[PDB]
Amino acid sequence: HWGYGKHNGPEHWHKDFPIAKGERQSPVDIDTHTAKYDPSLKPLSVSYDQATSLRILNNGHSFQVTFDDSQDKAVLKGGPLDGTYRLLQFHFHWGSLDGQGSEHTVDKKKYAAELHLVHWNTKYGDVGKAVQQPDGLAVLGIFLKVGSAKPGLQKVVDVLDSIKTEGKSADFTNFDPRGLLPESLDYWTYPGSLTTPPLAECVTWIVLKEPISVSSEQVLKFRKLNFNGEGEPEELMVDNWRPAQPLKNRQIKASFK
Ligand SMILES: Cc1cc(NC(=O)Nc2cc(S(N)(=O)=O)cc([N+](=O)[O-])c2O)ccc1F
Ligand SMILES: [Zn+2]
Repeated sequence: HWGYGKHNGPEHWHKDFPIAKGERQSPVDIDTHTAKYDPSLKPLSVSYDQATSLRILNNGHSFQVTFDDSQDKAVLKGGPLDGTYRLLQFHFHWGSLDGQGSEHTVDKKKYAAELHLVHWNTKYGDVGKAVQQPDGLAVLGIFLKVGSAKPGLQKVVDVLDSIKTEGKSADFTNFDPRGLLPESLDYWTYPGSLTTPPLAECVTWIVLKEPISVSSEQVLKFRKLNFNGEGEPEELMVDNWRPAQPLKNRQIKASFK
């Protein structure tokens, strides 16, 4: 089906998923001079000390680490959110060159990659119900810039050889997602959508201001993954990002002056 290619990429998605042309699509460009400081926003509360990672898998568009979401073990709350959201998975978007790869942009600046931690609202009981609701999901977005290595990322980097091709997975227990956070939790927030099909408009986006640094050797290993399955022609998994969409009738809010 869909992908990031010339013949099946984001400009084609509306044919199968007409909400692609909807009123609250993501990602967007964050224009820092038009964002509104909102003093009523609360600090984010990230409680990941009890997180239980399970598996790591190549799904043909990205790779994801999945977590046990059967209890409140790793939760996100506060900020613009009402209620408790459980961590389900995280994944990345990255580019073929260091000057591209993020989905959100800041004053039109692209970062080398973007990390998405996907959480769902526990009032809805299961994630399938949550994606049907306007406040069903909260995705925490973190920008990656190339510089010094991020020690907390290396354990992800070292297992990617074992999930090179579409459909491969591997046990990936005891991974602590706190190692992927920047120092500051200052953020922008806006109502948006999933950035992959089905592009459901169910996401409160929380995009952190401070990027994390990763080394050139770390991001190079992202670029060695494959879109294709084993035994097919090799296409490198790169540029798996959706370009910015129209903001339309939305306000981006900032948690900081
Ligand atoms: C109908 C339905 C869809 C989903 N899909 C989903 O949650 N996440 C997902 C999100 C993004 S993103 N960029 O929107 O956060 C990127 C990737 N990916 O690229 O692998 C993902 O696999 C989950 C439950 C559900 F019932
Ligand atoms: Zn994503």
